[PDB]
Amino acid sequence: VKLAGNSSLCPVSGWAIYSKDNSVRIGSKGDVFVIREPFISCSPLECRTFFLTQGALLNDKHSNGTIKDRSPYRTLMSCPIGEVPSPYNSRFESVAWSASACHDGINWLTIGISGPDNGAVAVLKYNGIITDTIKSWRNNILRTQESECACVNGSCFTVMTDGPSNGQASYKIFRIEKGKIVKSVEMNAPNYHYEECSCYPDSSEITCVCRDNWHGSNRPWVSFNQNLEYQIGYICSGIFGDNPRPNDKTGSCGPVSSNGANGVKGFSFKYGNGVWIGRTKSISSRNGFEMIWDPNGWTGTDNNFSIKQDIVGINEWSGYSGSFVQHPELTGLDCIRPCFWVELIRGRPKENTIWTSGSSISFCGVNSDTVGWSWPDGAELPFTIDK
Amino acid sequence: VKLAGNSSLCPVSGWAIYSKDNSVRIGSKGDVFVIREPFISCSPLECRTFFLTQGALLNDKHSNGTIKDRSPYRTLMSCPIGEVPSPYNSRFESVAWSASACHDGINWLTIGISGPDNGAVAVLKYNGIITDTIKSWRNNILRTQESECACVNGSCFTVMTDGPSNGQASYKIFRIEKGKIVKSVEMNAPNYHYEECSCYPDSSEITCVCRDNWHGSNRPWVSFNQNLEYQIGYICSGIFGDNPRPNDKTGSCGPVSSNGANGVKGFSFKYGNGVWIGRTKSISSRNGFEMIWDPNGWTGTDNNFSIKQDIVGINEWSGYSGSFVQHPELTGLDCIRPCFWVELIRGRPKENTIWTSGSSISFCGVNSDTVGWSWPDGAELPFTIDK
Amino acid sequence: VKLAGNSSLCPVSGWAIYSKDNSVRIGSKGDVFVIREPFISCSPLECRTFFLTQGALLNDKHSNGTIKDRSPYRTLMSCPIGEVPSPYNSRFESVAWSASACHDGINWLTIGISGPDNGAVAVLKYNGIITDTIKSWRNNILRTQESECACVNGSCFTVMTDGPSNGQASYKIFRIEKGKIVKSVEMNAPNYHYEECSCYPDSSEITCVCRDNWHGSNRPWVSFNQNLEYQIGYICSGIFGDNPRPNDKTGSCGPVSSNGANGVKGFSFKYGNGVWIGRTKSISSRNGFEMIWDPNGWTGTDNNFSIKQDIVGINEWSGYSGSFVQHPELTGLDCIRPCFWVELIRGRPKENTIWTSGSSISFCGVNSDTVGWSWPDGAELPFTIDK
Amino acid sequence: VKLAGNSSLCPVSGWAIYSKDNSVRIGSKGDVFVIREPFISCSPLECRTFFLTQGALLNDKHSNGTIKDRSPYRTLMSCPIGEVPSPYNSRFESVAWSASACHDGINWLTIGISGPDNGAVAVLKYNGIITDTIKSWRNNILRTQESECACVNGSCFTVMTDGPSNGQASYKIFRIEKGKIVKSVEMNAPNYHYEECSCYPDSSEITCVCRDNWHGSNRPWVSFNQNLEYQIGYICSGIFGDNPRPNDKTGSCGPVSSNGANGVKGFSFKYGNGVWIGRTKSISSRNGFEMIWDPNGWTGTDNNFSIKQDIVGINEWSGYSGSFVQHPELTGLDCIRPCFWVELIRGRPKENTIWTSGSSISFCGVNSDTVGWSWPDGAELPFTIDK
Ligand SMILES: *[C@@H]1O[C@H](CO)[C@@H](O[C@@H]2O[C@H](CO)[C@@H](O)[C@H](O)[C@H]2NC(C)=O)[C@H](O)[C@H]1NC(C)=O
Ligand SMILES: CCC(CC)O[C@@H]1C=C(C(=O)O)C[C@H](N)[C@H]1NC(C)=O
Ligand SMILES: CCC(CC)O[C@@H]1C=C(C(=O)O)C[C@H](N)[C@H]1NC(C)=O
Ligand SMILES: CCC(CC)O[C@@H]1C=C(C(=O)O)C[C@H](N)[C@H]1NC(C)=O
Ligand SMILES: CCC(CC)O[C@@H]1C=C(C(=O)O)C[C@H](N)[C@H]1NC(C)=O
Ligand SMILES: *[C@@H]1O[C@H](CO)[C@@H](O)[C@H](O)[C@H]1NC(C)=O
Ligand SMILES: *[C@@H]1O[C@H](CO)[C@@H](O)[C@H](O)[C@H]1NC(C)=O
Ligand SMILES: *[C@@H]1O[C@H](CO)[C@@H](O)[C@H](O)[C@H]1NC(C)=O
Ligand SMILES: *[C@@H]1O[C@H](CO)[C@@H](O)[C@H](O)[C@H]1NC(C)=O
Ligand SMILES: *[C@@H]1O[C@H](CO)[C@@H](O)[C@H](O)[C@H]1NC(C)=O
Ligand SMILES: *[C@@H]1O[C@H](CO)[C@@H](O)[C@H](O)[C@H]1NC(C)=O
Ligand SMILES: *[C@@H]1O[C@H](CO)[C@@H](O)[C@H](O)[C@H]1NC(C)=O
Ligand SMILES: *[C@@H]1O[C@H](CO)[C@@H](O)[C@H](O)[C@H]1NC(C)=O
Ligand SMILES: *[C@@H]1O[C@H](CO)[C@@H](O)[C@H](O)[C@H]1NC(C)=O
Ligand SMILES: *[C@@H]1O[C@H](CO)[C@@H](O)[C@H](O)[C@H]1NC(C)=O
Ligand SMILES: *[C@@H]1O[C@H](CO)[C@@H](O)[C@H](O)[C@H]1NC(C)=O
Ligand SMILES: [Ca+2]
Ligand SMILES: [Ca+2]
Ligand SMILES: [Ca+2]
Ligand SMILES: [Ca+2]
Ligand SMILES: [Ca+2]
Ligand SMILES: [Ca+2]
Ligand SMILES: [Ca+2]
Ligand SMILES: [Ca+2]
Repeated sequence: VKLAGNSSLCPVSGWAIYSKDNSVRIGSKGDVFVIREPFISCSPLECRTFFLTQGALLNDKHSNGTIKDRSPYRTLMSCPIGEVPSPYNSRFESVAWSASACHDGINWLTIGISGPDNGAVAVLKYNGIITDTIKSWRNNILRTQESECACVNGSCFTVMTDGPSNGQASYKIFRIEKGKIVKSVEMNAPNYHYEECSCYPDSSEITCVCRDNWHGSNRPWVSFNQNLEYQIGYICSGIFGDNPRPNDKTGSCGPVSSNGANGVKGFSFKYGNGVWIGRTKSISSRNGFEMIWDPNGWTGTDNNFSIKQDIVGINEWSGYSGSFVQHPELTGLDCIRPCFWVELIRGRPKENTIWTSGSSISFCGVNSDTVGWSWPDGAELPFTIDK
Repeated sequence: VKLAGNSSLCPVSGWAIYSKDNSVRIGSKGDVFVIREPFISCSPLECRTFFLTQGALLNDKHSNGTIKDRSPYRTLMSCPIGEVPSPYNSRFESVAWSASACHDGINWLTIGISGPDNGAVAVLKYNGIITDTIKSWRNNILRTQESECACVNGSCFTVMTDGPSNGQASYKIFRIEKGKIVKSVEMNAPNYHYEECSCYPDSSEITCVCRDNWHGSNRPWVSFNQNLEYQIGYICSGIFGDNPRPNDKTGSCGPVSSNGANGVKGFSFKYGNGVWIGRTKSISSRNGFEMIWDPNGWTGTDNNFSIKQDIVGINEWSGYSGSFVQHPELTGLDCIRPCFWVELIRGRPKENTIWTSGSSISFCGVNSDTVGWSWPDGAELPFTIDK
Repeated sequence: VKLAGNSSLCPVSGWAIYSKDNSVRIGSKGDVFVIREPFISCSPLECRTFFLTQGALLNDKHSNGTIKDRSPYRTLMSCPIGEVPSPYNSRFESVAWSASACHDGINWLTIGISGPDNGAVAVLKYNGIITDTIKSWRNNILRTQESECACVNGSCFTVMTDGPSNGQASYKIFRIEKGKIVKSVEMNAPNYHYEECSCYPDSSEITCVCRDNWHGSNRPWVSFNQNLEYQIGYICSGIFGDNPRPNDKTGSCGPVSSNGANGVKGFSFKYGNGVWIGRTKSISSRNGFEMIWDPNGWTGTDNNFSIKQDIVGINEWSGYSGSFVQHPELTGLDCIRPCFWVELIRGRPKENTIWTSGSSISFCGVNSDTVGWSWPDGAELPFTIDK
Repeated sequence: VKLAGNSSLCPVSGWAIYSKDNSVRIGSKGDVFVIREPFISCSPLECRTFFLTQGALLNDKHSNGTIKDRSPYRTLMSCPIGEVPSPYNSRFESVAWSASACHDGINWLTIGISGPDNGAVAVLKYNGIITDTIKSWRNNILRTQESECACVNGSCFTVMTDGPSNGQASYKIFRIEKGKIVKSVEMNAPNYHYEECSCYPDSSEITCVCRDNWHGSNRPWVSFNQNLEYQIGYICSGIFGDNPRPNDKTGSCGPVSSNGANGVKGFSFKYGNGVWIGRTKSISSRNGFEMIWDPNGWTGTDNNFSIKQDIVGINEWSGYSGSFVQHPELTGLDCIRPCFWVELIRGRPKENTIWTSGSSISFCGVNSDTVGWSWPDGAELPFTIDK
């Protein structure tokens, strides 16, 4: 049965550890893909980790040069949550160096972008069969979420970008039904920049929190209904969510320029005027992770907050993070439950290896007791192949 | 359908070998997790082996230092009984350095504790979805069975301990329904010590046989009904069950102080005034294993027994042991069948390696002919990684 | 339910990338079969890659000498599309050094040829059970498609060749029902040569495009109805499809003798007088791959064409290619969708290794936007075993 | 639904190759169990290979000394037919150094013998649950078929031996229902010797062809009905079936003394007065394999035969062989189809290695065209671990 997606997001006071794969530790000997850009998505029956492989295994010579983002060898694959991504346990999804995926309650939708930078093509699959494609409309790296799309009542929604990563680009919202693009809208967003959106359903509407790689240290957001009527803004909290970013201070409802260039994929959950912000602990590099509840941070610009929970230590590597939800159809609850994942990036450019790869952790929102700690990647670098 | 749990334990005259995984032997070459604290639990359709990984594989450098009990890398995972615990065949359950699991007849309950020693949190999952959490109440290594919880009529039961491992601690019993704690009781047990309980259902009541790490070389027990009304005692038999222990003498109905400090997880099955006792063969180390039937050993203090069956030879490594049961809903019998498993610990601290890991064997009680033998681990240490 | 096979081929404007397995890159470390002659075939539920193993893994000494085509160690196996062919994820099909397979909508049919060159036997299995055999009738390497057979209304069809690969041979067409040969016909085709046919259903009739290894650098074809009444010809286009071949010039409706000796397995899709041709980029070796639409190339001899889409760059290795289809029963479309795969051959005879193996890519035809690129094998040769 | 087992054995004129696993070649790199005593058995849905592992993988140090027959590390496991026996694709069955298994149409029965030579215990499991045990009655290596048991009308039948392998021993036939022994009879067979029976159903009765290890170079047989009323004899053919054996000459309907000591597990299929005999090609060692049709060989003593089909070349290693059948419930045929497997033994005692392991091939009987060839193991010895 189709996910209804019409209930509200469950309010939560804390985050309980849900999974840890130890991928890089295990890949030191085991046959584990070199990956990056992992994300989690759930069906009414199961949660899966999706990821972009480099078409190579850890500790093998073909992991050489895997700091490179886009190549014909990259593929979107998936495995059950918490298991290491191996050629022996992973399902093939598509050929992709940028991707998204989500389940509408009936079948998996996957979106995999491959091809040259000047003419990339997103291939849409529904239940593993090609159902549609869309080609680059600005000829400058067509790219998408690197996290799950959001589903409401049999329609799935995603955001794609085409154009400069360091200046004004073009941003489109899509509605997809059974793998067919049935509507798209280009956002009219002058002076905004959207990359790598983390999108979730909440009361039949979609909220996306994204990355301004151009000139924003706070995160831009876009919200829309099923007809793709939309609103845009930036998270106002002085608790800045991007990385890099400046010191916390008075915020802005527009892009905060200071340290605004570059960024990292991230997420936040809106609750009225309040916001749960996940972010790195460092203002300069992808180190640490923490969750912060700011009760008026969606719309208010002060840097006060009410709850902070430690997730990864400042002296440990982190990386991308993203939202995922668990629908009532899966959980039996009366609301849509918020969860998130964190990518723990190891290797280049911060460490002296020939490769770059990630492992992952994830957490789900609860209203019972939780504890801050650090659950880092834990691998000992360099590896044999690096010697 | 819910497991009734209302029939009695099958009377058994001996133990038939059920499984052996040869994990450490296989892990010399194959990709096998470093694990400890394995245990078995059954649904109405299958038996699974659960275990706490160290987030590392045997014969890899990340196995270095795995004598260490608690870290953020440890995860509870499971695989089909008798198969090696591998990243290619194991299902992820929970992030955990202490755990329990059982099946109510409908879905799996797992309990996984992680976090800092001074503020750990147990995460409960029902069918893999987080359903409850509970925080440490003594701030000193919140910890649980390391074997299966027990289920009666749709409720599951477990025991957790928090506080000193070398003096009076705090012991709680829980009733859990669909992964939610619906009642807990703190045991009023001054001068008793309970760790790592092996609990089983019998005529709608739960009996747990546990480990006194403080000052008892005989095993403490707690029995309770579905309302958590409980009774406590120590096994009276002069056939002492813990390790270390003194040589068999006249026993006691309270804790036997002689060699009472420290211990090993173990189990026993009560039959009226009699008891089936599983224990190491050595009185000083985790070597050997044997099953002993003492017809008056639950309540009586002499050291006379009438059946002894060899399981692991005295010159071979053993370790933890625990009960599991097979319910009528699985077996088609008219009673609950008692079974047990033994963990065979290899590596530190007794052997010259950088790592510690275990393999397992298991047996089921029958009333047909059986035989004693020795079914040891059989790996040849040290391994390549140790040289 | 049986595949009807009565609708027409979907007209297509381009080819969207569907799968890429990265087998050779991954097999540098992981346990991946040495294979050649892969192909894809679909059921109403799933698509699988079939392949002929060499009974050996990459980077192991038993890969030595695997340039050799026929041995008793070769087996037909299959795995899900896009996954690497590993002993841990592959289903065994048959013992075979030449093969075909297809699904009639109810069960898989496989055809596996093994035995001596002077008396080989094809073993037919339906749902994994042996249902028929046919022995060599010319005693000179009985051999078959190395791609999927074609099914219409509960009957499946294939072509086999027996006799010289450098001169006139004998060619038979078979109708197979539930794994039993129910009719066969020997083609009367003087001066034709048919090897390794790629056959697809289209409006209840079968069209095969094959390899002339004797004296044609264009491809021979045969089409037939369910009663095995047949027509024969060569693709007339001056855009020659075989490898090796001459530079494009005026074509022939018979075999083009210029550079006509030898060849490579290939395919083409007929649309009226037009043809989609897949071919290598190099005229002299198995390098590069491209798809070309020639609006009058089935029957016209000019070398003019409308569309070209790049698949593999001319400086990268390619190899065999073949057609596969996805029926309406799988896709929900009102027509039969054409797709194709390409084998990317690495090792001998072109590279300094002891072994020969391939990886694969595949594409499906669509009417939405697509893009040419190069999706090559990507392995770095030689491997450890070659030193 | 229960297998009826009431139709006759299909008459067959030749043997078509069914499977080949290449286990030893693949295990040179991949994670493949050291095994011996493989056998095949089918359910109404699938065919599986069963085997006795040595609790160790190929090319690892724990494969040392695996010439040894009985140890506590040996386990019965199974995998789909034609797949390599790996810890990643194998199902655990039982702890066993002698075994049998068969499917009654409803569930798998496995029988696994372990324990000391003077008191071994067979453990019976039905659907993986222990259902019965039987202990040694002569205290001298209780042992069984090492091939599939035979099922008729919901009852399964096997033969076990206890006592000397070089003189008169004790042989029992068992009827088993839902894993419970419901009847047994001790065979009154002075001067007969029965080891390692290959038994098959045929028209509601069971026929077993076994190994005389005491003083016969032809094979003993026993036939019985569902009530365990039985008859005994030896295959009369002068085409001697055992290994070692003398050169063919006039046979005996009793044990042929010449070269009678020792032997190898094998099989034969009775058709009236005639017999299909599978045997090694060498009269002195386990080399080569061939199928021979002797139209009066069940009952007549001449060495005349009418068909011979080569299976393994005389210069190649062979080993155990055994029957298995495919019932009408699986095949859709109106008779019971005879098939057989051959174990190809590599390593000790004939080759310079520290280990012994086998691969397997299998064939099914057909009435269509077939061919002889050699399908040998193909591994290159010694392995890395041997050097
Ligand atoms: C296991 O861990 C120990 C550290 O706890 C490693 O020993 C160290 O090796 C480094 C060289 O990288 C030396 O500089 C240190 O002095 C060593 N420490 C100690 C306490 O000896 C050891 O190499 C590890 N073994 C592995 C990874 O195989
Ligand atoms: C091309 C712009 C884009 C978003 C800013 O770059 C991303 C930077 C990422 C990063 O900052 O780590 C890595 C991503 N793999 C990459 N995406 C693509 C499609 O290459
Ligand atoms: C902390 C007390 C506890 C019980 C005595 O210690 C156990 C001793 C065990 C042991 O005796 O081998 C190892 C266990 N993994 C450990 N449990 C935890 C949670 O670390
Ligand atoms: C025997 C003739 C045949 C077709 C021309 O050769 C093929 C050449 C092939 C090739 O050109 O690469 C390799 C094939 N495996 C081989 N087929 C067999 C059965 O050996
Ligand atoms: C103990 C007698 C028996 C049959 C003659 O020996 C067999 C000889 C076999 C052989 O000849 O290769 C190997 C078997 N694994 C062994 N069976 C057992 C249970 O050890
Ligand atoms: C959500 O949708 C379902 C299906 O229509 C409906 O029954 C339910 O009332 C809705 N819940 C809301 C609106 O919160
Ligand atoms: C990685 O690539 C660099 C540059 O091509 C090369 O010099 C180096 O040898 C490579 N390292 C490995 C381990 O392949
Ligand atoms: C959801 O979709 C269904 C089916 O298309 C449609 O009929 C209905 O209007 C929608 N329901 C809600 C709650 O919007
Ligand atoms: C156990 O409970 C079941 C379900 O109520 C019942 O059918 C059965 O008779 C009970 N057995 C007892 C009370 O011993
Ligand atoms: C078992 O559970 C059912 C449902 O809650 C209840 O009605 C019944 O009384 C229970 N039996 C007991 C408590 O023994
Ligand atoms: C294909 O066959 C089906 C089933 O007979 C039929 O319903 C359909 O009309 C056919 N399609 C054609 C002839 O195009
Ligand atoms: C491959 O085979 C050749 C010829 O027999 C042999 O000389 C060579 O050593 C082999 N190479 C390997 C790595 O086995
Ligand atoms: C398809 O097959 C069925 C069963 O033989 C037959 O009745 C029907 O006429 C066939 N349709 C055709 C030939 O298109
Ligand atoms: C075999 O037994 C079945 C009943 O179990 C009967 O219907 C059939 O006629 C018998 N004959 C065969 C198929 O051998
Ligand atoms: C196997 O054991 C033999 C005899 O003890 C010994 O000579 C040899 O070194 C061992 N080999 C390995 C690799 O364990
Ligand atoms: C199988 O056994 C019993 C009678 O002995 C009964 O279920 C059935 O009639 C039998 N079927 C036969 C004789 O094939
Ligand atoms: Ca930014
Ligand atoms: Ca605030
Ligand atoms: Ca103690
Ligand atoms: Ca006593
Ligand atoms: Ca040619
Ligand atoms: Ca043209
Ligand atoms: Ca003999
Ligand atoms: Ca004769």
